[PDB]
Amino acid sequence: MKQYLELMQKVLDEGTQKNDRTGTGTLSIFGHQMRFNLQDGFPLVTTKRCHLRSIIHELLWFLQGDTNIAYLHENNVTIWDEWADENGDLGPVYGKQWRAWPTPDGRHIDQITTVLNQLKNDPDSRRIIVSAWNVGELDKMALAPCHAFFQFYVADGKLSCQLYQRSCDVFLGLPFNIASYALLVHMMAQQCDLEVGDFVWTGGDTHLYSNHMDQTHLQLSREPRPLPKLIIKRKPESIFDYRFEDFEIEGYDPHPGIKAPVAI
Amino acid sequence: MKQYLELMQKVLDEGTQKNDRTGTGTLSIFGHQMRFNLQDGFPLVTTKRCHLRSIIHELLWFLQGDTNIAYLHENNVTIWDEWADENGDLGPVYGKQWRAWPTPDGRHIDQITTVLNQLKNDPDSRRIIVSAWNVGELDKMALAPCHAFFQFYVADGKLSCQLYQRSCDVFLGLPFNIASYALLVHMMAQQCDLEVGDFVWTGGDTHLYSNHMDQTHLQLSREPRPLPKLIIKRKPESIFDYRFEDFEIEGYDPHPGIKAPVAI
Ligand SMILES: C[C@H]1O[C@@H](n2ccc(=O)[nH]c2=O)C[C@@H]1O
Ligand SMILES: C[C@H]1O[C@@H](n2ccc(=O)[nH]c2=O)C[C@@H]1O
Repeated sequence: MKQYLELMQKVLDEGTQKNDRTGTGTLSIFGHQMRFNLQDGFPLVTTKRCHLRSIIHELLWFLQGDTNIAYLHENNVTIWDEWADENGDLGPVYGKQWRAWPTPDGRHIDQITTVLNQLKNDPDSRRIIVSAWNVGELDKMALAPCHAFFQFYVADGKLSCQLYQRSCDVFLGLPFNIASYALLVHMMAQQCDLEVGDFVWTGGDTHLYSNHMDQTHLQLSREPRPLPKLIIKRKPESIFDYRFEDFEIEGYDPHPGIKAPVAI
Repeated sequence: MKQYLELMQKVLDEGTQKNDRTGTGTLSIFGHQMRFNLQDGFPLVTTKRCHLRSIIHELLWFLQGDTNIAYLHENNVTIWDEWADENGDLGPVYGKQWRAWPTPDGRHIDQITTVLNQLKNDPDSRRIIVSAWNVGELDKMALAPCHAFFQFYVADGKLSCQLYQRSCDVFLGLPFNIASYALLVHMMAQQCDLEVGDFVWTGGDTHLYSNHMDQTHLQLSREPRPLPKLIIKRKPESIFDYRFEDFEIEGYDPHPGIKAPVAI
């Protein structure tokens, strides 16, 4: 995508040499924002082939409030293996905070039903936010939330959403984070009978690992391809009743996939 | 300021007509980001005179973890009167979340000392965040946090900071929110022996009230003036030991102040 290749370029020209946790060097910038009008097509990077089936399964797993790897394993989605313990537990990460934020007085707040309530009954609200940055539970999580906070917005029958991402690997992680959230805006919108608007991505420490330079130069050689179209084949009775098979991506013709190795 | 007058202009040309809580119309945009290099001068709007003494007193009140209006009243700072109850309580708003975030298991987390710890002992961290969006305490607060979340960043001896603001009145509220946070970056930096970097402002629903149009047209007539210089006269033994008198703004020559009325 134009906006993503423009960000790759900006990290190469402007990033400072910053290191990662006792490891790999990165070229890093702080504070970046991009906008994707979801009416123009689904924001899946076409300059390298991306596989959406793990993205869909991870999103539907978050909406169930699930913190264990079992569901993902039943579908042979293995993206969280690296963080899970011996029982498949990841601690109170995303799904638990989205669906059951624990209060000091023993309540569990379902921020996803709150947000639907607000989009339907109070759409002009400037408080339509779900947060996964629960400070009192960060020590028990396998990793602190990268996509920590997001806000919905409704104007002229269109639902927009801004994601704050505290940390971002532009090569490996970001194409996956944009598709996952753009998919959530389409599901939210379908349920509130609203059209899709913008997905605004805001990042904090936005970086490229040093051992992904050959791959970032190769991808910047490629011309972007027309963006695909997401079709949802069914309208579920609620946001918690979607299935893997309900989604189809139409017209996706990417360039070949590029591998990116990681240090250990 | 150039970046602020450019945002005022963008809300007038691009904002949609959106209403406020059972009230006033607004022209509104969603998702905006501005950058202020704090080495170029202190980001206090010069196209209208702004009074910094309430800003300083409110910031030092937040750092004490104070949720009652008494301190502000002792200094005849009256900006929070509208929200306080009969005893001067505002509920668990900002200061309480910054200094004593309550956990489910009875702890109180001091996010401001955590952040100093990280800037000194682990400055390359991508997790140096303080959050005031405590979902389980939002019902007891006088108002939900507008400046909800912020992240620090260190690269090349320079401390930067990004603020996420869910809601923003561009005329009345934003010049005050930029100065308050730019002042916190200078205090943090002094305490960690780092230089100042950038203040990146990110907003969510960024708006102009309809009954501030004459005033926004008047301010856009004015040419910006050279930015002032903040001098801190003393280095306190910690971030909690600053006093009103430690700060001076040097070289501030604004245009006259403009009044902005509010509906009730
Ligand atoms: C932890 C490293 O992986 C990155 N990362 C992790 C999770 C995610 O959703 N997106 C992302 O980009 C952040 C940092 O570069
Ligand atoms: C509640 C109204 O006042 C605005 N507001 C409030 C507090 C603050 O720090 N900044 C700000 O701009 C948000 C919205 O426009």
